[PDB]
Amino acid sequence: DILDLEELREYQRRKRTEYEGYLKRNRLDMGQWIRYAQFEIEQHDMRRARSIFERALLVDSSFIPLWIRYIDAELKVKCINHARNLMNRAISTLPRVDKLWYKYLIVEESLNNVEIVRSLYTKWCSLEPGV
RNA sequence: GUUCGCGAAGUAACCCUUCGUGGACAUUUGGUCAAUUUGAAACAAUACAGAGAUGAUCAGCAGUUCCCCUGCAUAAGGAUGAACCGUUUUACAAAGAGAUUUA
Ligand SMILES: [Mg+2]
Ligand SMILES: [Mg+2]
Ligand SMILES: [Mg+2]
Repeated sequence: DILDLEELREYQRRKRTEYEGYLKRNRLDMGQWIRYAQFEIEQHDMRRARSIFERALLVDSSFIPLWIRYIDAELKVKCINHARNLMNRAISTLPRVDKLWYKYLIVEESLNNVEIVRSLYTKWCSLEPGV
């Protein structure tokens, strides 16, 4: 299969042309955006992955699992701060959904960092969310 | 080059000519751009074939696209214009049962 950089290169170009064709015809079919992001991670190239998600959000922001996976895409590379900024834009974009708040929480508990989860629940309570 | 005027010389008798000088008249074009190979036409020819819905042979309208072509066109054609026909795993839990480890 692959020999050197140049063969990997053509194996990328071919995929990108193909997929972004299939995204070019359907702006929808979110699973396609997901899968294509996943490929983009397996190429160990993040920057493109970040973009590809961002665009995937500008298509639809009300589909959470793309939020989530665009978190875990930042964490599984063991880079946190992006998985923070993403969370500020997330809960601020969707206060009414729970899974964002809970996930940002757990991210701050497995880091043990309390000052956050204090101030955090201070907000997430202060909005009269529910029981 | 014209004209007004002055001075000088000559002709002269207030002029005809020549020289010098003052003044006025007339007053800023064009370039996005160099002259054939190396700052960009597109077809044709060769080879490979040789027309969507079906079991098969055809009429067709659409729909999406960071594809357009012909047409004056908001008409209508261009294979129903072409491309589409593919790759596909996580909001994830609850109850029960066996093996392993530990307070
Ligand atoms: Mg037509
Ligand atoms: Mg036909
Ligand atoms: Mg058509």
